[PDB]
This record gives sequence, structure tokens and C-alpha cells, in this order.
Amino acid sequence: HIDLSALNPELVQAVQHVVIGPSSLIVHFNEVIGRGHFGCVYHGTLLDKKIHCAVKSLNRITDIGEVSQFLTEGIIMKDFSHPNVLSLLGICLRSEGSPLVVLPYMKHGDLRNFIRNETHNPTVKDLIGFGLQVAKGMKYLASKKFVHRDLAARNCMLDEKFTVKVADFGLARVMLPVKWMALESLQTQKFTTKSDVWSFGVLLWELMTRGAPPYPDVNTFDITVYLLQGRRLLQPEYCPDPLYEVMLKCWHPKAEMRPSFSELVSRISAIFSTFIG
Ligand SMILES: Cc1ccc(-c2ccc3c(C)n[nH]c3c2)c2c1[C@H](N(C)C(=O)c1ncccc1C(F)F)CCC2
Repeated sequence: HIDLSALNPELVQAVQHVVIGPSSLIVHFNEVIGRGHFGCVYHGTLLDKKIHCAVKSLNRITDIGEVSQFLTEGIIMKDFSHPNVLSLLGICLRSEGSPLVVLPYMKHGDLRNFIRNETHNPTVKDLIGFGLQVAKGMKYLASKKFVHRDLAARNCMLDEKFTVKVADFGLARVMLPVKWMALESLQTQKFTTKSDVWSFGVLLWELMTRGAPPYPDVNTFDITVYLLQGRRLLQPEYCPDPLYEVMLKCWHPKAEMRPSFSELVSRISAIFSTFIG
């Protein structure tokens, strides 16, 4: 509720709670590790102990009202941190004309690119483990009243230790590609944790196919009509039977009947547990 778009004492104090000192951050301007509609994100060094980080500059501190709600929520609610959620490390106010927003560094980038890379060899166990990590991150987001709205493998990041973090690029909200949306979202534009559970099922399917495009047999214009006839994504070749049953539960047409993220954590933890060695 505090104003993040105009200078006021509440905004200044909230940002100070997450300040990174002027001698604590170094931006490696020649190492662009993120590019998109938002511009560039640079690799950096955070002095706490030397740690890798990712830095996005702003034109001024009042531009913080325009960044992801994962970052904005942490500053406002003071309690937002989970190993499987990509959130704020801090903000460096060293230059008034260039405040620096800093997040953790994820070496392997976006999960979809990682699993599509022909040089990488993640096993089925690794892929299912990435799915379990996403469900734990989402279970935490759901507990915080967050609705992701764009859950897909391209929005999940993978770090050097193989920790997956659910990332947000401006669409999450405290409470789109059509082939990831729940039926009731395609029909009524309503988004809840249950519509994220539907996107999660699609995410699992992306992991089991190593990033294949969903519904190769269905045009974008016909996806809703296809789902209305009870049709769903087919079981990928290396997907265990109980994992596909979990996927089908995620795509139940009645939102109330889909499992919660806590139950997904439990079911996927039991399947992942069978991958020994
Ligand atoms: C601020 C920020 C800092 C570092 C990253 C990042 C990137 C890559 C890596 C990699 C590869 N590892 N770690 C990384 C961190 C990102 C952001 C993102 N972001 C740009 C914003 O929230 C944002 N900012 C300004 C205006 C609008 C928005 C919003 F609408 F998208 C959220 C996720 C990416």
C-alpha cells in the first residue's frame, strides 16, 4: 500500500531495510547475463564473503514501483524468501542516478533453454527433481497469496548448484501464452493458485519432453475447444506413469478438483524418491 512511485519517507525507509552498502557491490558491465523487454541485467559481485549476483539498474529509486511484485512484496511485507523463488538480495543506492537492484546469480539461465541445450544431459531424475523444486517454490508463493499467472519452464531459473527458482517478469500478483493457461483462465480470465497448478502440469510436461512445444497437433486458436473436448497433452516417452497421472490431475477441468501445490510436493517427492543412485 505504501507508494513506491514517488519519494516519501515510507518508501525510503522500506528500501533502506534492504540496502547494500556503497562499498559492497561491483557491477561487471561487460557481462550481460539477462536480456529481454526489461533491458539488460549484468553479472555482479556482492561483498557480504564474495558472492555472485545479478544487477539491474534503474533511472531512479521511484522506478522500483515498476519492477516485479516478488521484489516489491519483499520490500513491503518484510517476509519473502524461499530457496526455490528468485527474489531480492538487496538494493544499492550508491548513485542517485543509477540505483542497482540485485538478485541471485543463476548460471544455467532459464530452465527451458537448459533442457533444450543439446550439449546438456539431465537424467529423468534430474528433470523430475527440477519439477519438485518448482512445486516447493509455488507452494511458498501460494502461501503468500501470490498468483504467478505465467508459470512455464522459460520462467524458471537454474543456478550452478542445480537449485531451481521460480522467477517473475512482471505478471505475478498478490490476490499470456494460451498453451499454458488453465481452461477457466482461457474462458473467464480468472487466475487463482488452481490455474497456476494447471500451468505447473504443462511445466512438468515440458521437463519430461526436454522442452518440446505443447500440443504440436493443436493450433493456438483451437486450444480452448480442444481442452473442452477432454483432450490433454499425451504422456511423454520417458515420463513415469504416476507422474503423468499427477499431470492429468493438474489439468482437471474443475479448479476445485486439482491438487494443491502442497499435495503436488508430496506426490512428486514420492515419485522422485524411486530414482535411486
Ligand atoms: C530486476 C531484476 C534483476 C535481475 C534479474 C535477473 C535476470 C537474469 C538472471 C540470471 C541468469 N541469473 N540471475 C538473474 C537475475 C531479473 C530482474 C527482473 N526484472 C527485470 C524486473 O523485475 C523488472 N525490472 C524493471 C522493470 C520491469 C521489471 C519486471 F516487469 F520484469 C525479474 C527477473 C529478471
